[PDB]
Amino acid sequence: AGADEERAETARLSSFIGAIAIGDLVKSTLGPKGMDKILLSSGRDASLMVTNDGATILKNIGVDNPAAKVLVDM
Amino acid sequence: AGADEERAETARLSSFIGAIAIGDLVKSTLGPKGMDKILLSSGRDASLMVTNDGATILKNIGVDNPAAKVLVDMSRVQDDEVGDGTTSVTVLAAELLREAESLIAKKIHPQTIIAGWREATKAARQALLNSAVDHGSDEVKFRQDLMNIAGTTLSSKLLTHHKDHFTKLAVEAVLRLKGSGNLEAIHVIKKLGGSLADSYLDEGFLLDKKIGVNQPKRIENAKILIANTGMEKVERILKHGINCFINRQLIYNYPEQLFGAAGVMAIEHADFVGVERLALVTGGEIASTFDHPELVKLGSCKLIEEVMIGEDKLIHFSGVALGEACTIVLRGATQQILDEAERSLHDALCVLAQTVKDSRTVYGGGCSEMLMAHAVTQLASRTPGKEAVAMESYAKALRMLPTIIADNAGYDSADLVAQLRAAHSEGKTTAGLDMKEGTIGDMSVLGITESFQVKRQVLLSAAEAAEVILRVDNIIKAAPR
Amino acid sequence: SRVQDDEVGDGTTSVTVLAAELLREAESLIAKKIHPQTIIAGWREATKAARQALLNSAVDHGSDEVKFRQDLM
Amino acid sequence: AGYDSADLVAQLRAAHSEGKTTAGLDMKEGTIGDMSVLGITESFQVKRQVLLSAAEAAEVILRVDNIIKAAPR
Repeated sequence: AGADEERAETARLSSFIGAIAIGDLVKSTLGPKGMDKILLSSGRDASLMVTNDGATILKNIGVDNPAAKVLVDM
Repeated sequence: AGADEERAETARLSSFIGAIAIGDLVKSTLGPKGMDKILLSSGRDASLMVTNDGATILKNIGVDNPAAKVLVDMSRVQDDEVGDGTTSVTVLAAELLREAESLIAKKIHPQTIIAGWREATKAARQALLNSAVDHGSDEVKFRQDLMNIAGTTLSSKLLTHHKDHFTKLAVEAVLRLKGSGNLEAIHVIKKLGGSLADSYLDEGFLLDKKIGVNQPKRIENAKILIANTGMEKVERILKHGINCFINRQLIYNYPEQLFGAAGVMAIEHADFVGVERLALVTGGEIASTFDHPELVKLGSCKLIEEVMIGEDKLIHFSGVALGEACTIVLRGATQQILDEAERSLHDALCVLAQTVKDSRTVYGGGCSEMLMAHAVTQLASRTPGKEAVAMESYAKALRMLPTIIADNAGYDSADLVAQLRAAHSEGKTTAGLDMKEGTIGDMSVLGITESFQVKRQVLLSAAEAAEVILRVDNIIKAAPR
Repeated sequence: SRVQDDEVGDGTTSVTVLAAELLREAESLIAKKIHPQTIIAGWREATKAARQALLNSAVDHGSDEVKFRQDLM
Repeated sequence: AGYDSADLVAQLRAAHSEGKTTAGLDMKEGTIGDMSVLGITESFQVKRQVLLSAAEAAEVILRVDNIIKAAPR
C-alpha cells in the first residue's frame, strides 16, 4: 500500500470522488436560505476568501492533482 | 478523506470553542480589578504587545483559522460611536453559543432558527425601553454631561478618588468631538508633574520635541511647514515669515544652525500620526521637495509656544482656525493611579462623546440586565413560532451578568441573584447591584449609568454574527494570540 | 527594612518574618470561594488592626527621666 | 530558647488574657515570667513603624495584578 495505482474500479473512482467532494460544499449555497463559505490557504494568499458564487471560487484554485479543474473551466 | 473533515456537530463546535476561548481572556479584564496580558507576533509584527483595552488588540490581528475576527471588527465602532467603559460586550456574545447544545435536541433545521436574528431587530427594539432609564441629554449640557457613566468606568478602576475629577473633564473633550468632520485627531498624554486637578485642557494639539538648546524660546503669528522628504531653505523662509517647521523623519544638521539665527523653531523626527492630524487642523499643505513653501502650503497663525507646565517644558500648538481637532494634557503626583490615567483617559474619550451624542443611557451596576431578563421571558411566549423558542433561550443568557458583577465584588453569587431579581421585577429601575454593599441598592445615588448605545450595539452585532455561524462549517479557536 | 533601620534600627531581625506568614492563610482563602481582590478590603480592616496595636497594649506607665530601676534591663 | 514551644503557647496566652500586661515570655526561665521584674519594655514607635512596614510589603503582590509574560512560540 501507499502508491498511486489505477486500474479497473479505481480509475473510474477518481472521477467519482472529484464529483462528490464538490457537491457537498455547493449544495448549501443554492436557494433563499443559501450559505456562503470561507476558504483559507497560507501559501501566498492574503487571508480567507469568501465566495457565495460557486463559479468564482472553483476558477480561482487548482488545489489538487485529481481531475476537476477542467470541469470547473467549462 | 480530504483533510479538514468535520461533522455537523463538530463544525458548530469550532464556532462554540471560539466564543469560550475569547471569553476567558477578556474575563480577567472586567470590572474592579482587571489584569493586563501580553501578545506575540513576528513578520508583519516583531515583538510582544500588551494592551489593557480588549477592543484594541482584537482589532489588530487575525491570528488563525478560527472565525471571530468579523465578530470582533464591529466592536471598534462600539468603541467610538459608544461602548467601551469596561469590556463585557464580547463575553455576552460568547454566552449565546452554550444554548446551541440544547438546540441539537431541537430536531429542526438550524438555518430556520437563524431567522431569530430577523427577530434580533424585534428584540433589540424590545431590549431597548424594557431597560427604561434615562429621559435625556440635550447636548453639551451644563450638569448632565458627566458625574455619571465615566465614573462607573472609573468605579471598576482603583484610581477613583482624584480620578473621578479627571473623568468629569472628559466631557469637555467629547463636546468638541460632535459635529461634521468624523472621529479624527484626538490625542492625549499623561505627565509626571503633580496638581490637585491633575489635568489641564488645551485648545490645540500638543507635542514634545525640541530643535536644540539654541533657538528663540517663543514664536508668534506662527506659520507651519511640513515635509514628506528629509532635510535655498533660508531664501524661501524669510519671505513667508515662517515661525515653525515640523518634519516627519530625520533632520539634517546644517539647517539647524540657520533656524537658530533666523528665529524659526523646527521639530526633529516628528511622528507621522501627529503630523497628519495637524494638517487637517492647520488647513493642510502639499508636502514634497523644498519648493513646498508659500501658497502650496497653508498655515494657521494663532499661537505656537513653549510653556512650562508646573515643571517640565512642552510645545502646545494651539488656536486652530478649523476648530475640528484638539488635545488633552494630564497631571498628577505619581503612583499606580497616575500612569493609570493613560489606562483610564483613553477609555474616557470614547464613553463621553457618545453619552452626549446618544442622549440616552441605562442604569449601571447590572440594573439594566435583570430588568431586561424579566421582560424578555414574556416576549418569547408572545411571538408566534420557533421565533418564540429561540427568543426564550436568549432571555436566560442575561442572567449570568448579575452573577459576574457580584462575583467581582467578593460577595456570594447565588444569594445575590435572588435579592437582585425581586427588586427589579418590583418596578424600580434605579435599584441595582451594589458591589460595595455586597447586596442590592440604589444605583442612582452612586451616579452610575451606562450609555444606552453600549447596550444596543453589542446586542445587534452578536445577532448578525450568529446568523452566519450556525450555517457554515470550517473554523475553531485558541485565544486572541 | 533599611528605611526602618535608619528611623530606629536593627533590634533583632523579626519584621521580615511577620510579613511572610500572612501569605500562608491564602490556602484557606480559596475556601471563602469568591473574588480575591475584595479580600484586599481586609487591608482596609487592617487600619482597625492598626488602632488595636495602639492604646490596648502596655505602653509605659513609667519613663519619667533617668529612672531608678527601669532605666534599662 | 531551646524550650518546648507547644507548652509555651498555652502558658503565654494564659498570663495575657488575665489582664496583667507585665507577664510575658522569659527564655532564661524556660516558661513564663514577670517581664517587669526583668524590666523589659519596647518603644512605642518601634511597634507603629513595624506595622506600617509589614502591611505595605504584603500589598506588592495584590496592588498590581500581573508582572511578566505569556506565549511567544
